[PDB]
Amino acid sequence: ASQTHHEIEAGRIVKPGKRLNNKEASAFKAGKGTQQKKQHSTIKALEKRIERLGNVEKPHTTK
RNA sequence: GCGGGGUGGAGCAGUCUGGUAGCUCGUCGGGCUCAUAACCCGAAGGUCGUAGGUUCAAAUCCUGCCCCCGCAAC
RNA sequence: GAGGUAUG
RNA sequence: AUAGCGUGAGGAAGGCAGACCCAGGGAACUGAAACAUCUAAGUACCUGGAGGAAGAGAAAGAAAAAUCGAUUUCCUGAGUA
RNA sequence: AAGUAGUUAGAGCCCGUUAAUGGGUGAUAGCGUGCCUUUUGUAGAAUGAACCGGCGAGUUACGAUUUGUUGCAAGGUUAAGCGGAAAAAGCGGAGCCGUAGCGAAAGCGAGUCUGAAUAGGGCGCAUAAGUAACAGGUCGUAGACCCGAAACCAGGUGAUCUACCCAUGUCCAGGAUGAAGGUAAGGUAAUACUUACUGGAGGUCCGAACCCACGCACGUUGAAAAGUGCGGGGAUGAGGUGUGGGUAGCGGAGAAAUUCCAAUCGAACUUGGAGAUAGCUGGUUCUCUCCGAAAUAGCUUUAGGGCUAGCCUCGAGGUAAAGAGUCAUGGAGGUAGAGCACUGUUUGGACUAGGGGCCCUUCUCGGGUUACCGAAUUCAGAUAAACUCCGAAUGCCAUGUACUUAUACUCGGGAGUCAGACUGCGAGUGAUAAGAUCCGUAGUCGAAAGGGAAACAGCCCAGACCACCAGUUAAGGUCCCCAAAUAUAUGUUAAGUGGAAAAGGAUGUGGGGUUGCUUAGACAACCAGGAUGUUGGCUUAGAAGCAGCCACCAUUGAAAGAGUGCGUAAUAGCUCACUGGUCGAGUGACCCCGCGCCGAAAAUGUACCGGGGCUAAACAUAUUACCGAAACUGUGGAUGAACC
RNA sequence: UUAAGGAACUCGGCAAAAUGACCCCGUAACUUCGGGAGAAGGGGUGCUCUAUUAGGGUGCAAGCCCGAGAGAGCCGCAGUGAAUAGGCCCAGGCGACUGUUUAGCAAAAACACAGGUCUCUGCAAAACCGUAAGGUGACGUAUAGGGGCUGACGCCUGCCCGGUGCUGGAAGGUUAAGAGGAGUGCUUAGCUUCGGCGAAGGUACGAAUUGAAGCCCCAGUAAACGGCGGCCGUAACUAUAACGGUCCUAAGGUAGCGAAAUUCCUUGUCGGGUAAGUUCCGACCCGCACGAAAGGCGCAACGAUCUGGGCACUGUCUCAACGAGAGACUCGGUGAAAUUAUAGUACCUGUGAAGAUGCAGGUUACCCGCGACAGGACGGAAAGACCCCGUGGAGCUUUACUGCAACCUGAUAUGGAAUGUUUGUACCGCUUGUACAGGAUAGGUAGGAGCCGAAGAGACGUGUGCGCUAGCAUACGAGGAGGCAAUGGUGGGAUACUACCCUGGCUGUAUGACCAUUCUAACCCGCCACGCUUAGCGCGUGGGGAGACAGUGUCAGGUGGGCAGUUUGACUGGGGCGGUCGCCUCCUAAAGAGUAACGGAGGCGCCCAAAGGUUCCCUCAGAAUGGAUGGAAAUCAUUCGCAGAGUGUAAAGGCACAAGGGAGCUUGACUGCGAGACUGACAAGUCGAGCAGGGACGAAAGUCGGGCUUAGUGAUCCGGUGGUUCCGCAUGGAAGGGCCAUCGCUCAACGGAUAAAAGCUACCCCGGGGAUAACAGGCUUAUCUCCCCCAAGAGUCCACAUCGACGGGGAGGUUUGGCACCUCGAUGUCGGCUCGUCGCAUCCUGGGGCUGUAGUCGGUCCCAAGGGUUGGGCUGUUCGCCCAUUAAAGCGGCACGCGAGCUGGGUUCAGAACGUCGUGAGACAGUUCGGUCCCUAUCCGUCGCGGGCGCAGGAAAUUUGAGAGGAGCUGUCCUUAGUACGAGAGGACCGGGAUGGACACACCGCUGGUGUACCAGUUGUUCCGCCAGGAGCAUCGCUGGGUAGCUAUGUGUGGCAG
Ligand SMILES: [K+]
Ligand SMILES: [K+]
Ligand SMILES: [K+]
Ligand SMILES: [K+]
Ligand SMILES: [K+]
Ligand SMILES: [K+]
Ligand SMILES: [K+]
Ligand SMILES: [Mg+2]
Ligand SMILES: [Mg+2]
Ligand SMILES: [Mg+2]
Ligand SMILES: [Mg+2]
Ligand SMILES: [Mg+2]
Ligand SMILES: [Mg+2]
Ligand SMILES: [Mg+2]
Ligand SMILES: [Mg+2]
Ligand SMILES: [Mg+2]
Ligand SMILES: [Mg+2]
Ligand SMILES: [Mg+2]
Ligand SMILES: [Mg+2]
Ligand SMILES: [Mg+2]
Ligand SMILES: [Mg+2]
Ligand SMILES: [Mg+2]
Ligand SMILES: [Mg+2]
Ligand SMILES: [Mg+2]
Ligand SMILES: [Mg+2]
Ligand SMILES: [Mg+2]
Ligand SMILES: [Mg+2]
Ligand SMILES: [Mg+2]
Ligand SMILES: [Mg+2]
Ligand SMILES: [Mg+2]
Ligand SMILES: [Mg+2]
Ligand SMILES: [Mg+2]
Ligand SMILES: [Mg+2]
Ligand SMILES: [Mg+2]
Ligand SMILES: [Mg+2]
Ligand SMILES: [Mg+2]
Ligand SMILES: [Mg+2]
Ligand SMILES: [Mg+2]
Ligand SMILES: [Mg+2]
Ligand SMILES: [Mg+2]
Ligand SMILES: [Mg+2]
Ligand SMILES: [Mg+2]
Ligand SMILES: [Mg+2]
Ligand SMILES: [Mg+2]
Ligand SMILES: [Mg+2]
Ligand SMILES: [Mg+2]
Ligand SMILES: [Mg+2]
Ligand SMILES: [Mg+2]
Ligand SMILES: [Mg+2]
Ligand SMILES: [Mg+2]
Ligand SMILES: [Mg+2]
Ligand SMILES: [Mg+2]
Ligand SMILES: [Mg+2]
Ligand SMILES: [Mg+2]
Ligand SMILES: [Mg+2]
Ligand SMILES: [Mg+2]
Ligand SMILES: [Mg+2]
Ligand SMILES: [Mg+2]
Ligand SMILES: [Mg+2]
Ligand SMILES: [Mg+2]
Ligand SMILES: [Mg+2]
Ligand SMILES: [Mg+2]
Ligand SMILES: [Mg+2]
Ligand SMILES: [Mg+2]
Ligand SMILES: [Mg+2]
Ligand SMILES: [Mg+2]
Ligand SMILES: [Mg+2]
Ligand SMILES: [Mg+2]
Ligand SMILES: [Mg+2]
Ligand SMILES: [Mg+2]
Ligand SMILES: [Mg+2]
Ligand SMILES: [Mg+2]
Ligand SMILES: [Mg+2]
Ligand SMILES: [Mg+2]
Ligand SMILES: [Mg+2]
Ligand SMILES: [Mg+2]
Ligand SMILES: [Mg+2]
Ligand SMILES: [Mg+2]
Ligand SMILES: [Mg+2]
Ligand SMILES: [Mg+2]
Ligand SMILES: [Mg+2]
Repeated sequence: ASQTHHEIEAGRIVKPGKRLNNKEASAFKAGKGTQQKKQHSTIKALEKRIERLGNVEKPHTTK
């Protein structure tokens, strides 16, 4: 869920607000790209933590 | 576009592990009652969204489509 | 005789 | 009685040559084209002891059908095992 | 009068030399965007340098390998050490290399290992030159080419700044407010309680000194490495300050900000390990001569690094001369194209299993069936990177004795390269865009000067050893800038097209090809008629030549359509078609070719031929001269390889 | 200092102005009853006389100081006359407060605070520093001390203990070192024949059993970490749901508050305030995503806090003017710096590493300077801090990896004496022995035919014990000899009795473990008395206390970000996400081979004991009919049929004289190898006739070293297994190794870094790069804007007045984008201010054509760039909405013009906080508060001023005018004429004239401003010796005026007519 949350954030990082101007928005494209990168890094860190949880197996319900 | 799901009327399982249709509420009928409810007695109602596949056989395994709830996009 | 100890 | 205290006879204390050696303690940078075993390295550095040298040293040894005869240093063995 | 500052031509002026086709200056004319670095590419609006001078970067030891030289040669050589002048011999043969290899080894031995093998094959021998020393090249270990990190570790120095604290001192003008408490009067049964007075509390108020630092301005190569001025907060308290002291970096102090620990703090300063390491950038100093790349493959914790190969150079080899080019001949191959013989996509037609409906019915069983669809089947015709019955050119493999020509291969030493750029051709991605990107192919640049494209890496022509006040030529050009034709002949163009841009529009202009009418009279104008039954016949407020629907004939006449449009309630009127008179020669319709026009507009200043300016100095066709390069030649010099 | 206005400025009332002192009157909501409060709002202040004053202080008195009201007057614009000395009010958020904080960008809503709460701690406290001693704590003692959280006060603080931590438990499971030492190998004295067997001892390795804490487990615990849900339906209907059902939960958010320091949509809606309000106040509640000690809600006082409004005040502004002084300027003296390749350093257009002082072509331009401005020199400074890269670094975090301290725990040594429980082991005794069938309570082996017994048998009676609840044994009373077996049957087995056993159970002994209690002599005492000794250290002596515990050492397990060292991929039309990474097949791939891309399509990580080998045999798909279930299509007959089938599996190639299908026999799915080729960097992969060995099939020829072919896989290193005429560190062995065969890799990031590895950085750093991004430029032009072709149609009709579908073509280079070509040894960003300039695709004015143009007004289109093209509210804002005007309120280019010209609100520097995501460090084109914009102008250029020379003599004046700049705008009213036109409503063209706005120029006579060497008034104090008159300083002291000069807001004129 947090991973979806950071995906939403990352997609928003690079779409400028209505309040902005073209020329003004164009100046922070790169820093917003790096914010986006940081979000993606958070995502990959979450995936690593999920791996570190393990492949816990559902218990066996004998038929 | 990404997730959940689609199984009698409602909500939920059952799927992963192919042969098994289930729990609660409800519905219909007959009793009790002056009558309704509650209670007691029985019964019905699902081909598991859909079209095709695999299999001896599919709710169940594979594929495409169509719908609903969320989240995004817009 | 007094005092007390489900619905219409 | 010992502790302690006092007296006397000796002795030490400290320094250096930013060198050489003996011990105690002991890194990391680096290299491995990361890195942790490993390396760098028992190096640098601290400290203690010294002496003109120190250390080692007179086989509980090295070796092999043949024996050699205390230690040390050099050449080789060898960049071999 | 601009001009990488000179150069080449060159007057005039002035001097007189290492005397030699001399010196200094230079009006003027032509040409001309520094050096270095890194780059596909730099005048570069990329980097570096103020200038001048000095210093400042491949070295030494030891080892490996190879080349050359010398000595001995199946042998060669000594190391330490004795000796001795910090010598030279002599001694020293221990050891090292080579002479025999093969095998994991035992072991066998010109053979050996594998293997059952006597087979074959691997490695060797056959097929015999090494060794010691010197020098050159390179490699390795060492800082190893020079400079350069941020950081790490170890030993110490620092709390005279600053944080916190310890003890001891000291400072806070003046004013204001008026807590608790207390006393007295009133009040009460007694308390409450009220009023006054007293009192002097407070992280209290106001406000200087003191401390701080909120705002603004100025300063900002400052008066000052944090201040100045004007205002501002606290100012008896969690106060300010002095003196002396403590806490020390794997740490301490923190009313806590990553704050402070001597102008240094996400871990001080100094010294040492230490020339850390740096696949990174920068730099790396004299000359000429010969040859001369690459920006690719593959692998890579790899992508701006490296390694091997491909490409360069040097040397030596070997010959059944193997290279390159063309000719001939023989072959693989399935592209372009073409085709439909399969597979897909598809158009039209024939025809239909089947589905939907109207239904007749009816246990909706089966029919009437519907063009409402319709699997398929079949006929003709289209289409294809991942379709092919077919199938080239080229390119490739080879053969040859053909005919030219100059390499190719092998071994060894030494590298550098692994960012590539445009252009043309073929394909992708892309948008059939990009100076985009990615392959293939060839070329140029890179690493290439020169002539032409105005200027211009990458286009066109073409390859600079040197000199020459010689010649012929290429591309491109010949009126002037600007060298050479105001060239020759025939035509086109009228826009400055040339010297920009589309669909599309257009009686532009020229040339062809057709076709109709026509001196028994065309076209064009002018004039006259243009009728009638019926107003065709319905509708409507209208339709009555000319809203719509259908019907679309007849009469006379030279002609007239049951009328081509404007218009009306429809009339009406304007008019058309058609007819005749007048006139007197070409006239109207199409298709193609060429050259032009409109479409067509942008931002400092004409500004889309380099400019002037050209109507030929443009375009097409053909031709003849000339200019024009560092090309080629001529003349003379220097030089490399091969052969003489 | 300023006319008039007065916040229109602006991010914002920044700054400035205004207030200001003493006395008096008077003073609100609210309030924690202290305050608010100097609230606010207003008045008076001078001098003289009454006045040695009423009255006070002092004093023996004389005298000397303080000076209360009042009247009566005097003068000024003004009487704290100067200087010094609060601006106030309303509303709101936050934090209660005073205080502290990032020395040198942040003063705050952050820290602290008192207060609350949890928690721990019995004193040699806990916690901390340190190796330890020793100390703080504390010279204290649970009303004390440490840590965590919250943050005055008021009302309150809800549910959840499933997880995670913390506490406690104590039965079991798992769990070490150590203890134990069953056994196994090797060795060999002998035994054996070779092979081999093998005692003792030594040696290598070692199983059982034992073995703590922790963990698993159970309770509890939330002011501990933390968490606080969905779906369907339901009211007489319109909506919604008080109500019901059901899943999941550990439990599903209580109060209170709420577009919030939190609300995206969102400038939400409504209301208020304003002409106009993205801000503000109050309410609403779809709370994207409040919420109860990460505290909730509220709140007086406080605040250099943030926010909104108002009164006053003002040069903030409309829109600037004057004055003073300091620089600047000239003279004299003295005398740097950053920088610098050399320089004789123009403009346009273009080209060019795509933005030229220096190139080209044109145009301008005499030489040398001075003062001023800053467009450019991609100017200077600072080897970009953004971005990317580097197998670079530091700091931080954690359930990344590996470790370390520290603690907990156990064994063992220091370190011994008893007693006792509970198990264990061995021995003596005594009881124990039931499947079934069978007389019935059969343990086994053997003997066994007789055996026991009056010195006490069977049987009877009683109790006790067992137990299969049948009965067995055991003792006790009487009694006194009799019983049972053999035999038979039952059965695996026989009964009597005898012995040796086994299985348990009990007593007794003897050994040997664990645990507990006690003792005391080791050790310890941060207890006392004494002594050394003037000593709160130490040591000794005597008591007292703990005591085999503690502590220390060695070993071992656990916990362990408290501390440490490190890791945390590459390609990539920037990086990142997504995807991919190795092998096979096609297309691309351009007819040999090869050939790239984040180019288009698919597959693989197997299977088959027949799906192989051979020998023999035959041949498919599909259609046409004929036919019973049976049909579109099962199976059958005939015909057609080069393959339209199948080929284990993707595709390509190939195959019907099989490589496709059956059957038989079999295992060549063999061992050794292999001339030679393919491919190829290497590693490797591929094909291979044939030789030998020994076989299978077939009569034989001959074929067969897997499958029609092409994928089906992974190095070494290290281990394991089997085998071997190999080695075996003195010899014999052995261990250990080699050699051959084989095994163990989603080492799939597949030529594999290590056995073993994730993250934050907004506190950051270094080396590099325009090889690589963000701004700007350049190329392109899908898009964007603009223009047009066609013309169905709309428009009573009528395509083309005005629009114009389906489709089509272009221009431009303002948008979104693509490319990555200059610049990373610095090319500064949005918005605004100053200044503008250019284009035209013209907004207004001007001219005109068409009109579905009556007139007025208008629509559309052509020519035109001369001039003009507003001021405010909200927001940082461009944009946009609104108010009000205008003739009109143009679109765009210039590094979306302009930061060596200014601002610096926003943003993305460090602080802090909200909500949210994260265990966390931390982060968010989510928000909020707060926050350092350096430079002395060399050259060109620009604006002005001079010097030099020339202009064929040297001078003085006046001048033509090439050429060049400037200006160029426009409304309203009257009239024409209420004429034309119109049914009316309405209402012109053209023309004539008057008066204005904005703008420019000039000037100061007027209105005003300024006027620091003019005049006056006046305060305090010093001086001129005193009075008087004057002077100095106090912003020129303040104040009232004001000359010249300068000047606008004032006046004159202008753009007329052409
Ligand atoms: K000695
Ligand atoms: K051989
Ligand atoms: K210092
Ligand atoms: K709300
Ligand atoms: K400038
Ligand atoms: K840059
Ligand atoms: K500028
Ligand atoms: Mg089923
Ligand atoms: Mg009732
Ligand atoms: Mg390393
Ligand atoms: Mg320049
Ligand atoms: Mg420089
Ligand atoms: Mg120099
Ligand atoms: Mg010190
Ligand atoms: Mg105070
Ligand atoms: Mg105060
Ligand atoms: Mg001050
Ligand atoms: Mg104060
Ligand atoms: Mg002081
Ligand atoms: Mg001090
Ligand atoms: Mg911080
Ligand atoms: Mg070192
Ligand atoms: Mg260095
Ligand atoms: Mg050459
Ligand atoms: Mg083709
Ligand atoms: Mg093809
Ligand atoms: Mg390119
Ligand atoms: Mg090419
Ligand atoms: Mg190069
Ligand atoms: Mg050239
Ligand atoms: Mg040229
Ligand atoms: Mg060049
Ligand atoms: Mg040449
Ligand atoms: Mg010639
Ligand atoms: Mg000429
Ligand atoms: Mg030549
Ligand atoms: Mg004023
Ligand atoms: Mg005034
Ligand atoms: Mg305003
Ligand atoms: Mg404004
Ligand atoms: Mg202010
Ligand atoms: Mg505060
Ligand atoms: Mg500060
Ligand atoms: Mg500050
Ligand atoms: Mg507290
Ligand atoms: Mg202690
Ligand atoms: Mg707090
Ligand atoms: Mg526990
Ligand atoms: Mg604001
Ligand atoms: Mg709570
Ligand atoms: Mg304060
Ligand atoms: Mg000056
Ligand atoms: Mg740099
Ligand atoms: Mg760490
Ligand atoms: Mg390291
Ligand atoms: Mg990368
Ligand atoms: Mg090919
Ligand atoms: Mg041995
Ligand atoms: Mg790889
Ligand atoms: Mg922050
Ligand atoms: Mg850097
Ligand atoms: Mg670039
Ligand atoms: Mg760009
Ligand atoms: Mg640029
Ligand atoms: Mg520079
Ligand atoms: Mg610069
Ligand atoms: Mg126009
Ligand atoms: Mg605002
Ligand atoms: Mg505004
Ligand atoms: Mg700009
Ligand atoms: Mg700006
Ligand atoms: Mg500049
Ligand atoms: Mg700001
Ligand atoms: Mg932010
Ligand atoms: Mg801000
Ligand atoms: Mg200046
Ligand atoms: Mg100057
Ligand atoms: Mg005047
Ligand atoms: Mg005076
Ligand atoms: Mg006087
Ligand atoms: Mg004075």
